[PDB]
Amino acid sequence: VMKLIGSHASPYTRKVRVVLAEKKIDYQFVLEDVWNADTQIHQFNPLGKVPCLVMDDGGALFDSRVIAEYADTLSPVARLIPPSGRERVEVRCWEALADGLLDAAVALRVEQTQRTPEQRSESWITRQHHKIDEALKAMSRGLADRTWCNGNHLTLADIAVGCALAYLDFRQPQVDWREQHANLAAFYTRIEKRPSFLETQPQAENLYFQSH
Amino acid sequence: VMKLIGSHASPYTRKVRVVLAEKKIDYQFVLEDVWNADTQIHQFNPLGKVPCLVMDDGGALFDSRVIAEYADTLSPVARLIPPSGRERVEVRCWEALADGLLDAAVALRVEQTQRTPEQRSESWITRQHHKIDEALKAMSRGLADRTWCNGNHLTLADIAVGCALAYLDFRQPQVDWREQHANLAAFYTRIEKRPSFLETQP
Ligand SMILES: N[C@@H](CCC(=O)N[C@@H](CS)C(=O)NCC(=O)O)C(=O)O
Ligand SMILES: N[C@@H](CCC(=O)N[C@@H](CS)C(=O)NCC(=O)O)C(=O)O
Repeated sequence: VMKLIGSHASPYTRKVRVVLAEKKIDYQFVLEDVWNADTQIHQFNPLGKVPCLVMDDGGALFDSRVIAEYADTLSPVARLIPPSGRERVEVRCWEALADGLLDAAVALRVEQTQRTPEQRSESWITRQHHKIDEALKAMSRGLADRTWCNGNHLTLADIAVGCALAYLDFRQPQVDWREQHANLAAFYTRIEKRPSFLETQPQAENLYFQSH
Repeated sequence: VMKLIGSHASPYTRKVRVVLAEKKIDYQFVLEDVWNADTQIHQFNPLGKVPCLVMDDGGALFDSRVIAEYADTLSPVARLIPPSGRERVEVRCWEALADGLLDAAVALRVEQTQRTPEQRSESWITRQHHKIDEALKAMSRGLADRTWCNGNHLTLADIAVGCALAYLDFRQPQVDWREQHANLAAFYTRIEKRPSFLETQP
């Protein structure tokens, strides 16, 4: 059984976990804190980042885009990445847009946890918030009046966007993306109820589902 | 004619330019300084980053991985990304490894240019250097005694690795990766002679 190294908070890890659930691929979720000085992540991912997927023979796969792509090939349940042409490139670009929103939001989390108050840069903070604001505008423009980001069914584009919006709710709740973008609010209401999203909420890090 | 927005220094841009040269795809290179406060990059890329490809219809594509993949489908010259199977995943992972080395090296550049001396973190700098060191080790182990990263022909894996090693020469010239990794030194001596690399130096 493959092992996915990650954390409950990590939105790149969540993207992979959602893909694995949609694809009905069995895996073992292995919790790791990459920010701990005693982390073992570099024994598996040379970049020291999560998610990292480890196979039965010890082979390791990264990053989240590579893992998600690989996972779509492992099962016939759903087709999360179109095989070719225009729809595929669109789905890949949507994933990059969502991942870039995540890159900016995660940069903000790093500015909080990895810098002392005296080291923090207001210009860097502004820059990342500008990226989030503009990424949200593009997501709203791209989705328009449609049910899904691309074509007529859930793809990796929707999964990625869903994880990004959820990550804003979790770490950046002051960004009122729902008020700014009605179509994203509606989109998220539709995607958040999927079992794959319900089972992978970052808020599950607080151990709530271990209570009797 | 498609426009590629980027800079000469940007290694993610260079990866795309080498791909476009290898695919013999015609394009116009448009220079932009994304770090400048008055940059216009957000008109085309919501993420405010380069590279960004603007097609004839006005459609914008990003990031470098997406652009490289799209470019491979546009032209029948070379086969940079395998169609399926183990070979494709291997090539995608090689690109991620090289892009991750870039991410760390670019973070080190950003630490110096976007932060004042009082804002810089030595623990963060150490962390990014550790990633570069470990990425180089993984690239050396992955390549072993082979000529190409994957299969027996030029792929996006070779291109991405070449761009990463060259970016270390450019911005981290004190990192003596050749001494530590003879196979990467030999690899780079081969790849830097390709016209695609010769014409895209930072
Ligand atoms: N490009 C990566 C990004 C992964 C990433 O930055 N993950 C964070 C945790 S959410 C991390 O492991 N950072 C640790 C570090 O950079 O040292 C992906 O898409 O998987
Ligand atoms: N994931 C992107 C990274 C691109 C990137 O971060 N490029 C740098 C220039 S080398 C940039 O535009 N940084 C500007 C910013 O983050 O504001 C890719 O692979 O193309």
